[PDB]
Amino acid sequence: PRLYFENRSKFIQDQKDKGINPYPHKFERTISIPEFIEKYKDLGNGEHLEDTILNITGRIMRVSASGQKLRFFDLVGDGEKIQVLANYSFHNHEKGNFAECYDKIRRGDIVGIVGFPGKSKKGELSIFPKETILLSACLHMLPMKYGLTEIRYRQRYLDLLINESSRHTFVTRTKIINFLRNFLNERGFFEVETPMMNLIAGGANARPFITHHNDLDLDLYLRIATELPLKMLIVGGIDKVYEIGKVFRNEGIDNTHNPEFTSCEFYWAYADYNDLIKWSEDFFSQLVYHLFGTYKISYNKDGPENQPIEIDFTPPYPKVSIVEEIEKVTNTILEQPFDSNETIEKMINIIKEHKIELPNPPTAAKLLDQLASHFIENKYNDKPFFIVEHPQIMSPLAKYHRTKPGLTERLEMFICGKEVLNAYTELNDPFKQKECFLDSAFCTSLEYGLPPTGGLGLGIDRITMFLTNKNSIKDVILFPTMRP
Amino acid sequence: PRLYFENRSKFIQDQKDKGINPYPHKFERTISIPEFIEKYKDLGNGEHLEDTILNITGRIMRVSASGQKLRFFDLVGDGEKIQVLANYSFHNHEKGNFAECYDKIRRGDIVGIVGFPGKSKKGELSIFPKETILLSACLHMLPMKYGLKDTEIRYRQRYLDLLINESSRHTFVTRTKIINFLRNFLNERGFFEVETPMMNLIAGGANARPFITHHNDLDLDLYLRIATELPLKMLIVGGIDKVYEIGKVFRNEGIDNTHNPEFTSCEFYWAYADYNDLIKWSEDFFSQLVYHLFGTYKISYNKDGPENQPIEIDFTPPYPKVSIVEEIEKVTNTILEQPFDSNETIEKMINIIKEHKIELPNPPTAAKLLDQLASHFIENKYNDKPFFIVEHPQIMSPLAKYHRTKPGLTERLEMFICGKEVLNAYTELNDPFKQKECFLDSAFCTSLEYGLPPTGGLGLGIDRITMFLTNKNSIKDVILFPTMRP
Ligand SMILES: C[C@H]1CCC[C@H](C[C@H]2Cc3cc(O)cc(O)c3C(=O)O2)O1
Ligand SMILES: C[C@H]1CCC[C@H](C[C@H]2Cc3cc(O)cc(O)c3C(=O)O2)O1
Ligand SMILES: N[C@@H](CCCC[NH3+])C(=O)O
Ligand SMILES: N[C@@H](CCCC[NH3+])C(=O)O
Repeated sequence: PRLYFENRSKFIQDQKDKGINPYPHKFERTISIPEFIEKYKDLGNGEHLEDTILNITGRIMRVSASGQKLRFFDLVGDGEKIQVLANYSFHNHEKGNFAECYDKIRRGDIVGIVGFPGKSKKGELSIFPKETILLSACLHMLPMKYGLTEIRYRQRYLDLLINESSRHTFVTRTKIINFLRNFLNERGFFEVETPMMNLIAGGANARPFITHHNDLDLDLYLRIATELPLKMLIVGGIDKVYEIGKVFRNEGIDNTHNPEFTSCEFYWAYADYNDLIKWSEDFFSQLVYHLFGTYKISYNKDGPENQPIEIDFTPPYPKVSIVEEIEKVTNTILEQPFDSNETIEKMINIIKEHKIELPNPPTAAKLLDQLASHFIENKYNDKPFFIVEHPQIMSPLAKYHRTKPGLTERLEMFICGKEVLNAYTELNDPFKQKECFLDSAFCTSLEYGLPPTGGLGLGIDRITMFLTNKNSIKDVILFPTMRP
Repeated sequence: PRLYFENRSKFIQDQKDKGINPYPHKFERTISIPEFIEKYKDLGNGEHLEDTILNITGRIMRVSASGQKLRFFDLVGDGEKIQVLANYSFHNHEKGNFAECYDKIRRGDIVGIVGFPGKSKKGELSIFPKETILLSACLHMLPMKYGLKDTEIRYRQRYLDLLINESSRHTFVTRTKIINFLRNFLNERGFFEVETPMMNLIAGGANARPFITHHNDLDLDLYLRIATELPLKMLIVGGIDKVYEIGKVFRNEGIDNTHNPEFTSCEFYWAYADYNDLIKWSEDFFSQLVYHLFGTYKISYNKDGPENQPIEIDFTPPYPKVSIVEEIEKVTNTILEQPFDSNETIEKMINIIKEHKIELPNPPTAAKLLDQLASHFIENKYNDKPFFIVEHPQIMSPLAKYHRTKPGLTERLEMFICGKEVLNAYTELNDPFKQKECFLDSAFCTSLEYGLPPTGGLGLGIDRITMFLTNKNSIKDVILFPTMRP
């Protein structure tokens, strides 16, 4: 263990003393492992192309029992593997002693090979080296397959080398974001970048990160959302605009919460709640189909040990009104204002009666949220669904519902009880922005005329979790935030 | 003045009291203004399509009347403009008094218009309103084009700059086109985009004061990344042989025409590539990028501002390479012997600075003295064409691999446009033993010990690049919301 590293450390030094460079600068390779497999997978068993010289690189992930002049290795690159069949007959003895050269090779070593393509008699696609150079050695002992804990998160490179599902998961993540970008781009949307650091931190309910700028001698807040600046751009005449980037929220960590996570928000001039619902249904249905050739996926809601559930992404999705639903599953009528002494105490009695835990503070919005979490947000697990028409007290930036007083034109989409999407008709009457009478800069922009707008936010990481069958957000983030 | 705002606000309340919503929820439009223009630009003079009804929205930018029966407006949307020609005879009198309705409209007002397309007698493409409704009023007096440029207003109220200045939209459209081109450029070449952490327990790899922040639940101080180099290399170790990231990095340093505390960088790492592959890539990219945008490899750039003479910048490859140490020796007619770390060579450089009246880097480390030299004697060598400064000394380049024939040096390359660095690339140091700073955190070092293949890496200053290709002299001009003092 500690000895292995010391030996390899010595070996590197010993090689240098012998004038050999264990870390050469440039090895010009002529073909990639995936390319190699594609161009030679259909060779006949035992067939050799001994005249076709190739330069190929990879990482040795398996060394076979040294035979009498016959050495076998597994070589991996870009998530694919071919066999290394070193044969004494084909060895270039000008470059060095056969057995001595390959006896040096250890598992994990990155090597560059000069050889020709062919299959073994058994029909295994292989590269036959005439020469093998060491490009970069592995000084530690790699875990065996199925051998790899918190190591996955702290040493992600080891996860990517050993666990095949790892590369697939993060490839899917990029495919997801790519798809999202093209989806918004194909429909006339314009991607921008707003500031990570601001004098204030809206628009969402979350404790911010605070940092300090030295030469300006200024205390800056890390953005918790992108909503405000993007809406100012709508005012600026960018009628379809969006941003895919990191946002920072200074709260608790768990399976669905990571301090910094990727979000996408777009704002869509002259669109509304109804446009937004249709968009959501269009996007998720098409996205899931694009990844799986079907609108149905399997997801292990209760973990890999328990039976998975099926999630049907076939549109349309159910819409559930938050207040009405709570009233219906409670046989109660929550009379407005929701923050009245009568209604608050009535919500509290529901929370005590049903054995639910009381929020703190016991504000109207907090109570409504807790009631929703218990009586609604798990109503459907077999398909996405929207909770809609949130009260204004929960939605300080959502435009008032056009027929339901006290409510707003807002929609959250849930997958297996987890919020992945938040959208509403943007409040654009500056007079109704009670806080403005938020950021001064934002408030002022409204006064110049925000047209009728629809805004939407996506939780990218959580969406990745569901489409990569993960129970934790740590599985869809390359370098999640870990306690040291 | 302020009386205008207060009157407008009062107007808003008065409309609310008379039973009308000055902020309606939804106006279902059927066509956009640019679509409108593209679909009827080839109409004939005086022609109408009076049975083709359209819903169209936009912002009123001009208001001219002619006898209380003809009202004229400029309607803009998506950076384009058409005329609004309101005629009493075409007006739908069931929706309200003609003169009254249009008397209420002010410059900046966003409106929804039900009407038909046509051209004026003079050939001005126009929407002919049968009905016009307020969607959202502008409560303030919108400045004219001379009320903005040039002030801080463009940087604090970017929305005003975007509405009134046509070039501003063009500028930020270009920025996005550039990032798109880069993403496609790398993606087409098999590169894999990823996201590495904004916050870490340490902050490498680069030479800059970091931002410091605190995580409350972990009870932990964290550093905003100054670069993305370390995590990406670790991913190379993970077998992601072509990886990259386009995002913000944070450097707590000084603010000027080429420095913003947060800025957008692109760093990629390319397994089994080296210094020469990097030079080729840089040349392929900038030439193709420039040509993609301009159909030519040559562009004009106002180095001294729009008031003074512009210069031409030829992005036709190849570009000049200049060895930093050898070049400094030539121009100063001195011989900087190694190690550069030595007191003797430090004394030489300090004297050259004294002799030439260059500001001393406090503190004057060898690396900073070298940089200050190259800055004063080399970095402005070429302005009419981009060029590389190469083969930086190892003491300037702790993560760059050593030069394979020139001792003390490394296989590194910085590219310059008008004396401003836009690119920093080099062959990566992959021998854990030669990274004596390991014997950056232990996470990165441990990873090198698992075998980093020979690799080339490169970093792009996206903002600065956007500056030169949008003809701007300040980075504040290519950032939507630049960092300002409150
Ligand atoms: C941008 C928003 C829209 C609603 C869904 C989703 C919620 C968001 C909240 C959130 C808070 C937090 O502290 C940590 C996190 O990882 C998340 C997240 O992933 O998802 O993204
Ligand atoms: C990623 C790097 C590679 C080299 C060029 C360029 C340099 C980088 C340095 C830098 C430092 C700083 O404090 C503020 C800034 O705005 C920049 C910048 O734009 O450019 O980008
Ligand atoms: N910024 C919101 C998402 C957009 C909601 C619609 N303006 C959030 O972080 O939840
Ligand atoms: N991290 C470097 C760019 C990459 C250099 C090559 N590894 C910088 O901030 O300039």
